[PDB]
Amino acid sequence: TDQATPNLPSRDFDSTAAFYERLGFGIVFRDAGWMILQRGDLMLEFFAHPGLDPLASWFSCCLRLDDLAEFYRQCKSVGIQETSSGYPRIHAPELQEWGGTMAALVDPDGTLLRLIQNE
Amino acid sequence: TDQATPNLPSRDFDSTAAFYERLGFGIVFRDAGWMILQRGDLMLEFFAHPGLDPLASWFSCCLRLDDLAEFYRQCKSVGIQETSSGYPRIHAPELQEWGGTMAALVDPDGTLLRLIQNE
Repeated sequence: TDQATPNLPSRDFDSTAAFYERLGFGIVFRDAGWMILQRGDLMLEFFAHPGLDPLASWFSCCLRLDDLAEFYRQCKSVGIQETSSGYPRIHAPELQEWGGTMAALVDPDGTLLRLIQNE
Repeated sequence: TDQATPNLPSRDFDSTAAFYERLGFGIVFRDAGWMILQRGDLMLEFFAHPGLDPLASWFSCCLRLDDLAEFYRQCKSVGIQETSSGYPRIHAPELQEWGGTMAALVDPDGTLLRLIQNE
């Protein structure tokens, strides 16, 4: 079926790939400049962006899930730090100003993945 | 169901919205700092990025469609230029180096939308 997937930057496909495999994602494809991961219907696509600054990055995306808790349980179990400085880190699910519950995830490359709880 | 959606920038929600509406997309949600457009199962999300350079931007995403042809018929019929310079523009479907047929669409902020045929 029709569907739009994001394109996120990676300073090293190996690390990226390694980091997402621990969450349930795997490799659907991997070229020298393009890699695709996937966990269930969640599919993310990366591209090489060597000249990127993880601290000045504005890249992000949403992961609207049916069970944010479970998925957050995993991020913790895989050892992602629950700090408020540096990357990668996670912030527990908090009721957002817009009425939705959303947890934050910052991948190895400073990309922000807004974890939202599907309604 | 669990999905992944892109986070694209928007120098002006009005101009953006206008642009996408012509492609069958319609607003699902609109706030002051966040907009969500939808079309069937496709769903993009936008954010305010006034200090963005449409020429130096690296933002993009994939629209894996069941009928790339028709979707491209819309982009054409609504007047999008098929040039190779300037934005917004489009590039006819070309068999990609990875064995897939993909057409390229660039919106008013220089964001690349890879129109790929679903296998």
